[PDB]
Amino acid sequence: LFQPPRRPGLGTVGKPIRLLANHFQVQIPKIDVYHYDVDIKPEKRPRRVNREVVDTMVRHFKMQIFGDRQPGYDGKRNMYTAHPLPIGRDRVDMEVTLQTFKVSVQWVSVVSLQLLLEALAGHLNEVPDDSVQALDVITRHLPSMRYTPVGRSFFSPPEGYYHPLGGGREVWFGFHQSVRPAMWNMMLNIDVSATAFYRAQPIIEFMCEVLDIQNIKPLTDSQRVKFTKEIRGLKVEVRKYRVCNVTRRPASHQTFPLMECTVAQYFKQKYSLQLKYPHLPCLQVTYLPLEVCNIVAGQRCIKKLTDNQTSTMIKATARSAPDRQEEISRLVKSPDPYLKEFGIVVHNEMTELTGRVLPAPMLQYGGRNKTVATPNQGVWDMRGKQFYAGIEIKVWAVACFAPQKQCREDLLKSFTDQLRKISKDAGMPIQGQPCFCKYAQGADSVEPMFKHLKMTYVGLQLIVVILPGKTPVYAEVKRVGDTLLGMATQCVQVKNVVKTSPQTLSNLCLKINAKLGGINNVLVPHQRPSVFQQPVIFLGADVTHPPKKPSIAAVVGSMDGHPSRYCATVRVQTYSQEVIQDLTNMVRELLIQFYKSTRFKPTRIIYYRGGVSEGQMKQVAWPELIAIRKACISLEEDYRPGITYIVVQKRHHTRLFCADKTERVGKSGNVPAGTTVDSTITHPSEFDFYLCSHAGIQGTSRPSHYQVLWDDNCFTADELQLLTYQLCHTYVRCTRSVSIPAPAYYARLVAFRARYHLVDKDRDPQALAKAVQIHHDTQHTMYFA
RNA sequence: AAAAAAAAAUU
Repeated sequence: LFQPPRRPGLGTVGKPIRLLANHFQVQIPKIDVYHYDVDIKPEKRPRRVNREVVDTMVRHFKMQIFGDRQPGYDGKRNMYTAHPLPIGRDRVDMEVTLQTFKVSVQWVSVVSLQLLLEALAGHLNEVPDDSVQALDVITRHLPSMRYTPVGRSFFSPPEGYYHPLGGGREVWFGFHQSVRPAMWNMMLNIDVSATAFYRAQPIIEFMCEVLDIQNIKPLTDSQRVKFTKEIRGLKVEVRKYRVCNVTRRPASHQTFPLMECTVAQYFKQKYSLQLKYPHLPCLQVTYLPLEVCNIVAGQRCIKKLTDNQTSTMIKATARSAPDRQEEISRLVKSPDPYLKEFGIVVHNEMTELTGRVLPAPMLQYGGRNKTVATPNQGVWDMRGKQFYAGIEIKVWAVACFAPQKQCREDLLKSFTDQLRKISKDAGMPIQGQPCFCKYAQGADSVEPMFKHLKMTYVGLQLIVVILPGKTPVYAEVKRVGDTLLGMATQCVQVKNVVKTSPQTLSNLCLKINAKLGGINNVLVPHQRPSVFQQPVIFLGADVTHPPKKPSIAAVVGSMDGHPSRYCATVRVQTYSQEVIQDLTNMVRELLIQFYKSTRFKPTRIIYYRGGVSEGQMKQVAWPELIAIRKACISLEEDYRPGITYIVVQKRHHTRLFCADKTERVGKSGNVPAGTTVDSTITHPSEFDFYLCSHAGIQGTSRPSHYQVLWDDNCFTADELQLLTYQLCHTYVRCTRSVSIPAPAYYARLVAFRARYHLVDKDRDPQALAKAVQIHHDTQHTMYFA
């Protein structure tokens, strides 16, 4: 365990901007809360059941134990009261019926809310976790009884609204709620929310949606296989059951040992029911005919959404910032005996605060002249500018996997002609026509074609691949190119070939130049923070998880002092589940490539860590710090550069709004790029800040939250905020400030790519590891661009 | 995959 650094001070750089945040002040008195352990048997019942078990225990045992107490309870083992229960330190056993439960209640501790207030007043080092937890349980007791909790959110069925997603799924709306420490006062973070549920409906209706069926003959081959995969694991009601599988033969014929009896007869002997769909199968739970079953209401959709379900939901849930602002405000302003029990009061107005809009860097371009760009509202363009270091492309090939019918030769020639012209304008001149331009079909053609190209065209620098929409070909192109043969590839969808655009072509060149080792632009050097006065390396790290399938760890590192070029490392691995297991070897590799490229080891390591929750970040940071130092020692004994460890988070629900309407930007009306907050809603003592580095395009922007868990380098607040913002302008794929620093974003791209490498075109842990190994001809290139 | 942003316990 360790102490993260204190906030070194408040930032003062940038234009002041009046803001509102969806943090609502919580008034807490200087009182105890009394904490009791709750032991319910039978053991693991669903959390919602424990809540009603305890809720009914409280009411039935009123005169004997609870009296006028309104206890907070988390649905697990934690109960909180404003005054001690009449039971001393003794474990008291009770019994309650709904099934009969046995519940034990026992004093475990006094929790001090005054101690929490002392920490918020700066009088204390650490914010006490027991107090924050008590407050969370108390303030979320009522909505937990009234709504359907999902994580820290609460949802309600779509009463009187029709919001379909397809595949038997629907949108439920609700809100996120969390308690957060701030200076002086606790805050309640409230944000509107929405998520996907299975609609409560007849199984037969569900079956028709999933299985392509317009209207009402037994099922078929691959109908039933997909109908299963969508219904397996769901609760149905007729009492409730769980679906193991569906049956292969119809209810008319599906037997079970009773005699030997089949399903249809069984339900007219008892239920006196003539099946209207005896030709339909049964759900295995063990057999229930479809027409007797309904999906049970309130089941979260856990499976991944299709791409269009995802779209539908965003369009149903993405509102402009001022619209989101008004919805939050109205939600909060629209009785709570658990709050009253502890004299807790929640203010119904958003917190007002002042942030700063940081100045954006200037970017240096090159080629024909030392041209420059600086963003306006988070965006700039490459018009009339050439790359700082542009690659000359002399040998390149085109492979079109779209049908010639769909992408005629004159369409293809026009595409390559235009791409040549744009590339020359950008200072990455594609010299002459492709050495190879052919049509092909199917992923199976990729490997022999690329082998042939590598064999035949010495100096081949690039293969441009035209794809026919979503296809297995993409994953195979990257497998062969990145891992098998080490050949740079740039894919492009046929729709962007047959219907071209200069912006699209220009953006392609951004990626191609980076892939081939060019430098698109650099931060203007003398305007970087002072950290660049000595060799410094920037690392970005992330871990992606599957929804069996492996987790993937990615760490990227700058390879020059600009910083523009980055090298990647990636691993397959199986709170300690979040730690990057091979971090020492990965960081070692990146340090060595930096050393090789610049001829210096860095005196400082700046490490941006994505993919970790607030609750686990300290537990993750400590072993990762040890691992980074071990990597340093492996390059040279006693080599101890200063490390700054910064967690980047954007899955939180803090939202910032312009207090002054005239300062809203664009149709979405968001805060401007550069908007930074390091007071009022941030941590009372630790070193954290919000920075909305990007321009909001649609809906409400999510400002990234940065938490400094370690800092040998003693950054000032301004230096680190400015550094972080400038790194958001070095991302090669667009001339825009992006929402997280380039190295953190690359780490995600590297992890996503590894997923494609793991696809099996039609496994052992060492096999998984070799699958994501990049070929050496590309291992130190920006293949992930 | 031009790109960013944007939603998440009888049969």
